[PDB]
Amino acid sequence: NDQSLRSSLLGLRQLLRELPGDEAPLDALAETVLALLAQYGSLRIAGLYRVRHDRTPEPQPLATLGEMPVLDADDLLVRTCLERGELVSVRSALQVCVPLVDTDGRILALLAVEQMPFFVFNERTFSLLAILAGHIADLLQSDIDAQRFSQYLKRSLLDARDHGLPACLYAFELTDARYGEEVQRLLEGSQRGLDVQLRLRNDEGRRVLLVLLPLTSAEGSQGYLQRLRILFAERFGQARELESLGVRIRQYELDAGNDRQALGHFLFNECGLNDQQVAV
Amino acid sequence: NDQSLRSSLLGLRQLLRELPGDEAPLDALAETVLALLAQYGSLRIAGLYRVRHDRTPEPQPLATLGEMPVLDADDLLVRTCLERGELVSVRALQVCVPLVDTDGRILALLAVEQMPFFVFNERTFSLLAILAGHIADLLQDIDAQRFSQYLKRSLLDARDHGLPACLYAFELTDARYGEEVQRLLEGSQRGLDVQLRLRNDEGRRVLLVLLPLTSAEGSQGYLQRLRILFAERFGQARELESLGVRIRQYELDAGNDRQALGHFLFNECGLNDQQVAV
Amino acid sequence: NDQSLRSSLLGLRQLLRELPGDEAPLDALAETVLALLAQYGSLRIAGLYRVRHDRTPEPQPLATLGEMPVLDADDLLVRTCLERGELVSVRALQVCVPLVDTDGRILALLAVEQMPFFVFNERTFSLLAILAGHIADLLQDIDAQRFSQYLKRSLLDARDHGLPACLYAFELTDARYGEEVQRLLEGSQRGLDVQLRLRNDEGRRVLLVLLPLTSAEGSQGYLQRLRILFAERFGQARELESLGVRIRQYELDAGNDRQALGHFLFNECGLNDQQVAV
Amino acid sequence: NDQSLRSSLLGLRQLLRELPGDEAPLDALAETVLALLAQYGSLRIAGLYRVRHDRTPEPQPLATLGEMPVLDADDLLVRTCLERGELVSVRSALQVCVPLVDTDGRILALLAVEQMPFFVFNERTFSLLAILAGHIADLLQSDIDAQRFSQYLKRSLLDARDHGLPACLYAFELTDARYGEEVQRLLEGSQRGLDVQLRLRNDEGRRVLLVLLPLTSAEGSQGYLQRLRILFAERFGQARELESLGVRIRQYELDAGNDRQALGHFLFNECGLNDQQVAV
Ligand SMILES: [Mg+2]
Ligand SMILES: [Mg+2]
Ligand SMILES: [Mg+2]
Ligand SMILES: [Mg+2]
Ligand SMILES: [Mg+2]
Ligand SMILES: [Mg+2]
Ligand SMILES: [Mg+2]
Ligand SMILES: [Mg+2]
Ligand SMILES: [Mg+2]
Ligand SMILES: [Mg+2]
Ligand SMILES: [Mg+2]
Ligand SMILES: [Mg+2]
Ligand SMILES: [Mg+2]
Ligand SMILES: [Mg+2]
Ligand SMILES: [Mg+2]
Ligand SMILES: [Mg+2]
Ligand SMILES: [Mg+2]
Ligand SMILES: [Mg+2]
Ligand SMILES: [Mg+2]
Ligand SMILES: [Mg+2]
Ligand SMILES: [Mg+2]
Ligand SMILES: [Mg+2]
Ligand SMILES: [Mg+2]
Ligand SMILES: [Mg+2]
Ligand SMILES: [Mg+2]
Ligand SMILES: [Mg+2]
Ligand SMILES: [Mg+2]
Ligand SMILES: [Mg+2]
Ligand SMILES: [Mg+2]
Ligand SMILES: [Mg+2]
Ligand SMILES: [Mg+2]
Ligand SMILES: [Mg+2]
Ligand SMILES: [Mg+2]
Ligand SMILES: [Mg+2]
Ligand SMILES: [Mg+2]
Ligand SMILES: [Mg+2]
Ligand SMILES: [Mg+2]
Ligand SMILES: [Mg+2]
Ligand SMILES: [Mg+2]
Ligand SMILES: [Mg+2]
Repeated sequence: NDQSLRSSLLGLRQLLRELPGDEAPLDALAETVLALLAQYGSLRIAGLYRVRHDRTPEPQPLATLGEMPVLDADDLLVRTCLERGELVSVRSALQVCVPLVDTDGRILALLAVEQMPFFVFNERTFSLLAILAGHIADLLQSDIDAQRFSQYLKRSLLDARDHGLPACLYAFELTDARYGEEVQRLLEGSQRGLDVQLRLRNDEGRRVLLVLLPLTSAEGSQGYLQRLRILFAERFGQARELESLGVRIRQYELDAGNDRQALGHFLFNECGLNDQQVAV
Repeated sequence: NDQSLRSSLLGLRQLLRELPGDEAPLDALAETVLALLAQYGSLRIAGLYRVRHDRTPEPQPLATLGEMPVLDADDLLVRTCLERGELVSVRALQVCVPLVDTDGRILALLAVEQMPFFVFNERTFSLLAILAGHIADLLQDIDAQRFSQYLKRSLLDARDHGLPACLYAFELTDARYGEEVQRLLEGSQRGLDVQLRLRNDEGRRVLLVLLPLTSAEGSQGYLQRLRILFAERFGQARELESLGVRIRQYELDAGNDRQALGHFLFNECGLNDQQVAV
Repeated sequence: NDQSLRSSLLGLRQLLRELPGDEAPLDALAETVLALLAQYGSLRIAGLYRVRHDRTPEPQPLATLGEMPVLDADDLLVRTCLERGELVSVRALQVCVPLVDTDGRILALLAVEQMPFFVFNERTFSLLAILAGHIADLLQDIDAQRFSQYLKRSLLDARDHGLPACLYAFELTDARYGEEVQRLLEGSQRGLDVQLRLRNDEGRRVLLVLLPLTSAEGSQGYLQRLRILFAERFGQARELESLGVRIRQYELDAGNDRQALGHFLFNECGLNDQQVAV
Repeated sequence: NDQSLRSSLLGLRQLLRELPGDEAPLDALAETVLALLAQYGSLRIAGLYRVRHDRTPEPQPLATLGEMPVLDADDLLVRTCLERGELVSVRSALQVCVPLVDTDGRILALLAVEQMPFFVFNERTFSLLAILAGHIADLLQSDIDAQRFSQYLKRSLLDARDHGLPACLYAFELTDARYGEEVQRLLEGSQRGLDVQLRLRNDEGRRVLLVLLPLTSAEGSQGYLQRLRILFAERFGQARELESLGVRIRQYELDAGNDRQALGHFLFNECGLNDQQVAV
């Protein structure tokens, strides 16, 4: 399936890591950020603007696309976007404004779109742009904590709503104290891409590894479980399966149909975790 | 300073490194590869097709976008494309973009049935072809051969598309530091950078470092990283020249005369054509 | 676990790296070289002499310890020493120790007029010769040749003196990680360790790493450093085998049969005798 | 001249840097430390012992040489050595005891010598052993501060007394504000081996670089100044000398004849520094 989004973010994540510490990342990566948003939105004319502490934009663009006019801070789209911290569209001398907002609610920057074609001017594309902008904002703010894990969860919740993209959450319960340490080792070993992991003990005292796969469909997670069973068979041979080593696999999909209510049930009732271990 | 292409390729390289080795890369990444091309061309209807060893396309698509009609392998645009190993446009389909590596093997075919008028131009065709060519390379003396293939790619990017690359040649003249300094230099490598260790005709260590999709100016980040790594090992006070490091730079751009690069590598750096192909 | 010899050589290597290139190394370090030998033999009266291209010693000493008498080049101990290229003792002088590199070129001569009875034995002669041989090397395909010279040294240390060395062969089987992992492995190199990048007969990256004056057991520090560097890049969770790294170990000791090392390099590692000499 | 001592310490310094952080350095390098002391003292029978917080030795040796007898904590040499923190000799069932003592006065370890030959049983060799033991103790305690610099100075003072080895102290005064920044850059560049450097401003407001060459004779420093003039001619050509760029070279030798009294005069009166900049 189409993993261009994860791929784009992994690539950008690598770029950020290669940055010389001299210069704010928003400034260094401005043109790249705008280009990525333009690629995802099929944008024709747009600008990328720093947003100040007072939630107003700096009108001198960090980067522009096409013949972008001077930014008008009185524009209704600009004002509604920055006041509410949400994507806004005419669906104003602009067509859509997308804020780059981190999970703490802080607006780092603003994408103002002057022109984008009718065939991408819709809630599906708007959602993609919003997801990409929020994930970029998260990356810009970055330099196994339960605290951090909870933030990644929050982002995936934001991703999942509306025309938004789902995420998958695995809970590997190590019910057999004999093969517990071993199996946990295999599991952490298998992190790849954007996987995020957290080690906990459930209410039975058993080791539980939570694995969040952001921006991952059911099809994408089925594949994840298969890479896993592959590795399992690499250390332990084909004879034995994960389930034979006392591993209980629980799965929850973050999608449009559910939200924080169902996420808590899964974690606190099905997984035997508590509100103090993971913050929903 | 727009690094989106480099960033897209870096993401792809990571997806590749971390897939199970049971599925051929083209097949596992098809939908992803088509999505990326579609973004670069604002494509609306298109298909991605495997090309066989004999420059014929398999009929059944690896991925499609929009209501893509059945591919007609006898299509004028298709045949001319696969015959030339090059992007062809109508200046039934609108554009064909082959995915061809630096050796000329066609891995796949992008068949475009519909894209908007406002992107139906050479600047856009250029981008599609560059992206296609770098994807093909990702999907495809061993070390010297690899380096020369990548060098060839950057020569294409530059002459065919006006996209820059930067080549550094580091000569290490002090045998007392050469080994260690060489390894430090190598540690400066960014994601898509490629490098080659050599001995020149004076017996000296030479490191060639190619920065694709990078201008002489935009390679200042690379150099800064390099000066940081050195300063960590030897202190911020010690100069690279005191360690016997000579630095030479060569920017790849459509501008150079066609003998310059050969002059730089063979005549200035004292290398030969069993070490690097130009 | 006594690393004093390695530490003495490391200090010498640094003195060398940081002298101005106007003075020949033997001459600038003479007093230092004699002091070190004198320590290893509890020498009381001795001289250090340059040996000419024709295996004759220059009469005037580079350095002396105690009331060293004029050197008689016709001295039985001197001639036999320089003729053999080996340490000779009286079992006018007591011991002659040549400084000879792995190619058999005699750089210098240690002439001992007096040392105590309690150190006049093979165990001591052994140490003097090992020290002398490693100093000579410091004072003296280019990379493959260098590596094979060092390999030869460690074979001498082991067979002539019962001093251990350890050889690791790392084969990188996953092309997706090979380049990066190779560089990480190379970063594990300690002061006097020597290493060589190769491609085996299956086309795979191979890193050979020699740890002189190091036992299989005492090479655990090296491995630990290696596992720390990997854990920094890939996390403490990721296994080297998951990155396609195969590790083989070969301990150099007087014990192996004389065909083992050749079997290990050529037959097990798939290398050839243009890549490594055994 | 004979730089075996500096060489030994540079080598040991490199060994310590190669150590995996897992294990106290005294424990990891014990055999090497004992071997180095044995090499410098021509020792025949000896042991290396940890010294505890209470200034008593742990009788189980970290390392031994020859047929070393059990350590007797009642031995007069052992007791006098540890009580005074100084080398002691019969010049007791032992012949000499050398404490490994850092500049803060802390005894890390003890070298007990059962047998060493008459031809090294003398104050010259005793001094060498003491210097080596103190320098090793300093290295064991290590993980441009004026505070650190002052410690290095103190060690060289300790080194210089009695049958001890001298050190040289350079003070490069940059009298010409035109070529000041440039020349200072060259000077810091030239640190090699055990050089220790400190940047200060003197009482005229001029940049002054202090350079301490530990365990360095006058002959050894003459060579240092020549490496320097060589580098100077590398950046600035042969035409101009250091002195033409406003560099005033002051020199003081730490030797047996002087001590802290003369060191202060040089620093505070000839160099125009003060007691607050460097602590003598
Ligand atoms: Mg993109
Ligand atoms: Mg107004
Ligand atoms: Mg409008
Ligand atoms: Mg619980
Ligand atoms: Mg659901
Ligand atoms: Mg770029
Ligand atoms: Mg990508
Ligand atoms: Mg396959
Ligand atoms: Mg096909
Ligand atoms: Mg499809
Ligand atoms: Mg190397
Ligand atoms: Mg590099
Ligand atoms: Mg790197
Ligand atoms: Mg570019
Ligand atoms: Mg770049
Ligand atoms: Mg950069
Ligand atoms: Mg760099
Ligand atoms: Mg720079
Ligand atoms: Mg060119
Ligand atoms: Mg070639
Ligand atoms: Mg050793
Ligand atoms: Mg030494
Ligand atoms: Mg010379
Ligand atoms: Mg001579
Ligand atoms: Mg002499
Ligand atoms: Mg490399
Ligand atoms: Mg290594
Ligand atoms: Mg290293
Ligand atoms: Mg050894
Ligand atoms: Mg060792
Ligand atoms: Mg070690
Ligand atoms: Mg290591
Ligand atoms: Mg280990
Ligand atoms: Mg052997
Ligand atoms: Mg060879
Ligand atoms: Mg020694
Ligand atoms: Mg008592
Ligand atoms: Mg006694
Ligand atoms: Mg002052
Ligand atoms: Mg004096």
